[PDB]
Amino acid sequence: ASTDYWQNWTDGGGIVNAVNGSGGNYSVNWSNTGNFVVGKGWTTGSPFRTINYNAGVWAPNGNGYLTLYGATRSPLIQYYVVDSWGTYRPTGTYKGTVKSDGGTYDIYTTTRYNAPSIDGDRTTFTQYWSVRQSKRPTGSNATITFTNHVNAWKSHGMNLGSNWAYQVMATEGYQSSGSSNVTVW
Repeated sequence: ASTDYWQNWTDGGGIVNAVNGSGGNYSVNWSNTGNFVVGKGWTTGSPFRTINYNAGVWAPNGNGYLTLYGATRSPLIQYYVVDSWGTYRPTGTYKGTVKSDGGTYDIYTTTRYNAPSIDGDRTTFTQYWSVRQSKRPTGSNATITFTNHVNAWKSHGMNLGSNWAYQVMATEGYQSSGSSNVTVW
């Protein structure tokens, strides 16, 4: 019943100094990055899991997100529950709203795609988002009741796969600097 997964990915831009701390704790310090994601969680996500965290440091300097992040497979769908951010509040195609864990979240979709073929053929992967309307306070224990997002998403036609991949409480950055320290359970 413990976290069992560590994600530390960068596109190779700038500096991402991620520390896989003991137990559920991690930290990141980053400088002049491209895109990166770091986080702790579980190798297999669940729609029933309540993700707990306590972010002792949330200090983006530019564009960064403090977000639940996971995927389901076949085809790959990414999802996010964004509790706090830096300069940029992530948005996309607006679907509606959900209230969870003391916050109100806007629901969006976005898309990405795999490298196009020689002929310009593309395969997409979609992202489901809940994004808090205002930044959540950090430094005390927080819950993300993921089922509430799963259910609201379903009501907007945003269905996840039965095939669960990683599920993490993440620090993500894009073209930015910052630091974070987060404990997950």
